[PDB]
Amino acid sequence: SMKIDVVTIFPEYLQPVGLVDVAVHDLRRWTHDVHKSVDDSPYGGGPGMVMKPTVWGDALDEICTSETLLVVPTPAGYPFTQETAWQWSTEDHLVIACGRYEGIDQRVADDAATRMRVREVSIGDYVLNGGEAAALVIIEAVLRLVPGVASLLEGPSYTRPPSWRGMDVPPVLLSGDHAKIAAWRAEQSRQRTIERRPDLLGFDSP
Amino acid sequence: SMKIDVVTIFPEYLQPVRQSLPGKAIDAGLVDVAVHDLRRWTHDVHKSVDDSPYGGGPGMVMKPTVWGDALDEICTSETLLVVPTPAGYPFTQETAWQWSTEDHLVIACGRYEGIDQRVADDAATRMRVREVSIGDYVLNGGEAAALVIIEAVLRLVPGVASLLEGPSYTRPPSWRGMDVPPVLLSGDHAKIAAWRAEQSRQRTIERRPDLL
Ligand SMILES: Nc1cc(-c2ccc3ccn(Cc4ccc(CN5CCCCC5)cc4)c3c2)n[nH]1
Ligand SMILES: Nc1cc(-c2ccc3ccn(Cc4ccc(CN5CCCCC5)cc4)c3c2)n[nH]1
Repeated sequence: SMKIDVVTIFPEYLQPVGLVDVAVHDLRRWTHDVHKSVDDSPYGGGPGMVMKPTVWGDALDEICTSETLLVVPTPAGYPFTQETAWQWSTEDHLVIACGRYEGIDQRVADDAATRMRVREVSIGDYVLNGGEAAALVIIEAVLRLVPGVASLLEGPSYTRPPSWRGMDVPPVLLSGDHAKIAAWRAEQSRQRTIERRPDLLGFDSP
Repeated sequence: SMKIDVVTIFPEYLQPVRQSLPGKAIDAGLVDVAVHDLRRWTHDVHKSVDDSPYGGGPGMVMKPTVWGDALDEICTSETLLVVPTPAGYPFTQETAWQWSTEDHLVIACGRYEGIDQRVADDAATRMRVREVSIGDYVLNGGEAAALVIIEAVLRLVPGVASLLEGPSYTRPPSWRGMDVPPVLLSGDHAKIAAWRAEQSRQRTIERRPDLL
């Protein structure tokens, strides 16, 4: 049993989303002007626009409680990893605040943290157009761990036919020897890990 | 100009990002994103795309025969074939920049427990293949990764660094007892730049020490 509220200026984006309820809210619902303005130019200068804290404050006041875990996707966040997904999988209430433009006024998260637990997180070292794709990633990774639903890369998998275009499934996998298969898979995992993610085994990255 | 083809058993998953393309980029022939249902290339009445893994284990593996036909039809020799996987090379902003100059990306989205390895191995004998991961967590399939990759790449296509970025602020100058840092209102633009650099350094130390 988990409730996830997603707040966004693009609710349509979240369409790809009884053990869990997922609600999507249009941030602009909490505006008061006819222009429904949620952004403004940054103090101190710079390109693009920043989301005003006022509208966010009103939205989160309505949706959050002191028990809420507020998740704020940002390229400057703490890394979201499998460990994080396991941790959040046992939470009662996630609220995901999706930014657009060049991000959200820092006081939204700072103020919220006086009232609830707040987690500014990055899903990877690349820049998205906004938090919505990150919300989908976080929701996917967490929900598959929810009850009722390691440091190595997985090796290759195969299925029928045993030969295809002159490419054979590795013979050990057809041998029925559970121990030999286990050993081979363990070796494949470690070789793939040293090739693709040597950092996971404590070596320098390329 | 770039064409992106996405192959998936859940084509509706990619409907958001297709819609989110500005008409001007499409009209200019700058970008085209097409989404294909993998089951179009199935061989049997049951439209089977998955089968049990050799060597045993849980879950199912996607059939090479179906994928082989799909990629045969969709790919050319100039294609960059992108295969999301939790066991992939890391997709980063450097990767996004590189792929932003490609003419044709094909993204093969797996489900179940992944795709028979011979699909990528065979494809790699006549095109460039990139098995990539978007982060150290496990998704249910490649579609969310495709969304991420498409967004990260396309925002680098015109008209479609070492440290973490610091905090941003806008009006009002005071909100819930919190003032915007006075330096940002100082009109001392060299000082502002130095303040922002220190915020960046501090945030990187706190959140991502690995980057230093
Ligand atoms: N892991 C991850 C999370 C996100 C994410 C999350 C939320 C929002 C809200 C808006 N954006 C787009 C954006 C954010 C910041 C900038 C400023 N920028 C700093 C980095 C270099 C370029 C200049 C520009 C555009 C977001 C991006 N991307 N990747
Ligand atoms: N960066 C990233 C990309 C993906 C991604 C991409 C494509 C597919 C296709 C299917 N899945 C789901 C899946 C794959 C493998 C396993 C088994 N595996 C063995 C032990 C270790 C834990 C997992 C389980 C489920 C995919 C997942 N997730 N995260």
